[PDB]
Amino acid sequence: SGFRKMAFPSGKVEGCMVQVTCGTTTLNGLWLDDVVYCPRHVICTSEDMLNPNYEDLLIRKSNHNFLVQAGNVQLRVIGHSMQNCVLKLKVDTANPKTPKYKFVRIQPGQTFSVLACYNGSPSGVYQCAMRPNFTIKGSFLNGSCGSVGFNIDYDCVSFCYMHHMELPTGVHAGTDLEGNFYGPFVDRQTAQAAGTDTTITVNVLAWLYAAVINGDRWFLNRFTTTLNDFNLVAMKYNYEPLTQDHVDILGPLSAQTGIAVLDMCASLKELLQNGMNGRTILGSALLEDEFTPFDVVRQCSGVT
Amino acid sequence: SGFRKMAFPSGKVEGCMVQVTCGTTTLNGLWLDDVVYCPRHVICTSEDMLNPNYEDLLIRKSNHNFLVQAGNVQLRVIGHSMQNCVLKLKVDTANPKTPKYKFVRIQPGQTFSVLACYNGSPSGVYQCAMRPNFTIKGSFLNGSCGSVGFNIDYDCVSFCYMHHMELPTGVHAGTDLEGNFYGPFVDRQTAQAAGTDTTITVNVLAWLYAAVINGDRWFLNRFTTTLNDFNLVAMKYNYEPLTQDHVDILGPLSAQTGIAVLDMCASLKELLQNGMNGRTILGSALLEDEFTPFDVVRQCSGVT
Ligand SMILES: COC(=O)c1ccc(S(N)(=O)=O)cc1
Ligand SMILES: COC(=O)c1ccc(S(N)(=O)=O)cc1
Repeated sequence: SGFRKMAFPSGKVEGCMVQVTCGTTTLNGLWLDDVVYCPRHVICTSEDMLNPNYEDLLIRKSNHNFLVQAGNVQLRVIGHSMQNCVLKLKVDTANPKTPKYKFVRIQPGQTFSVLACYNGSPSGVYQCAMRPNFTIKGSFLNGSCGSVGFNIDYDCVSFCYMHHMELPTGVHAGTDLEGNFYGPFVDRQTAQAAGTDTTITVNVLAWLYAAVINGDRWFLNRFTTTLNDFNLVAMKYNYEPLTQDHVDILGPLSAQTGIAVLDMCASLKELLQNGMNGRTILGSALLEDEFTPFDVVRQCSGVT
Repeated sequence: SGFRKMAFPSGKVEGCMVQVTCGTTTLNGLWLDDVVYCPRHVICTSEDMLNPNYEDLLIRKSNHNFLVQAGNVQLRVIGHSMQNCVLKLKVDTANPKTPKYKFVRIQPGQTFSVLACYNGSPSGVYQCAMRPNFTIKGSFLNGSCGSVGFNIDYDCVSFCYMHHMELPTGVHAGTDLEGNFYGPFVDRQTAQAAGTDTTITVNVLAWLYAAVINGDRWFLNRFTTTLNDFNLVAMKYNYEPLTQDHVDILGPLSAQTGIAVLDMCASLKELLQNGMNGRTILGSALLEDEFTPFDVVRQCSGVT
């Protein structure tokens, strides 16, 4: 019992973290096999950052200009290329700690673990969600760029995020490991406003199921609702519309708890309309939306 | 920028996690050098658990009755002893992944990372606090016992917690790595009520500093207070009394932010008396008390 914002164990990812220095800029790189992946803004000089021409900047750069340090051993760089907003640095040595991995571009509302790193050294791990507006609410200081988001399925690390920038509003933007930004964000120092940060309805509902399972039931009501009635309320409260796919994904929590998805929807509706009235749910005074149905099932069943 | 409930990277601890089976009971063990540490309740049969005589139960047990599995390789057990509520199993092989470590018994209000494990396999990592009542609010299913709490200082893992039991109220109790319970808890299936769960005042104040640093300032007021005036308010709201030691420990946050500790105290007092009025602080609708001053400094400076 008990429910926690849990991250994946970070060990498999810790052994992939390196430091990349180009000129005077140091950030984090991810070493998988004989490739080190990092943000292409490593080639930027603080003054290039207004509108960098990365193609023009990269012409000036040779294999030997990319200093790759894995702990206190230097990697020989034998090739470099730009794929979208990441650099791939071919090194002469395959990372001996390369776990089984995949690159996956995640959907908004999906959750992952961030290993926040500085100079290729891990500082901490936390659980995040890709916000509906393709930002994440992270914890990233100067030098944290190249820190990666991942999921683990038994022994396979799915890399989904590389950290690139902080928006003027102090939310975070980044790419998948093919270097495509989540959202409309570009790797340049300019006005980038995020869109409306909507609540991930299916994740709130999953977290309400997690609460019921863990004994927090005060919010279960005598009401039900329909997908259309519910979504009228979602719309008003900047909640993502709920689909039958969402309902289906909640099926195992529904089944375990014997609370119909639409009944739980009706409990959420009352919570949105009436607030918490100074009560808490799983020690939170607001509706948590950074647990997926899969996260609830995983944590409420002991998957390793 | 951004502030997250961050855990230590868990890799150093992942390589210490083993499975311990005695009879039909399996739980987690911690392998450091040639010793595996686990809860002594591994020797209990579901029926011993009402009032086990661990000395009498342990007489029936031989080195070969303790099955220690590290991944899918078995460790030879060459000695066993009970220290308080843990078993130490001497094995014939030193863990080759033994990090630098210490056993430390933490103070209430102190924070640590839990690597939650099942059958010696890590499932997740989260950040906890030793509550003032010597419980932790964890996430532990059947088979999670022997999961450990730790801090990391550069390269040295300080082990502070081994998980032992869930109280009837679904909070968690456990020992240090010398097998002494935090609090008055015993490893037996009986009525164990925790005391009053007070709020860790110094940690709330640290988190208010973290908020100001990160741009969340709405709660900064025109008031100050005294240690004695403040503690009158703390007492009423089941907040731990604040001492000059607490004030001293907040000194660097005071200095960085230029907000006197007692002024921040006066902001907290108003928050306790007036509530949040539906506002949030670092995305929380209640006062967070599971960041220490050291955690705020660490996260707000990039320590690895
Ligand atoms: C490569 O440069 C960038 O990608 C970048 C973007 C945004 C900002 S910020 N915090 O001024 O908005 C700073 C740097
Ligand atoms: C070794 O046995 C125990 O330490 C123990 C303590 C408490 C409980 S519980 N959840 O019934 O209160 C169950 C088992």
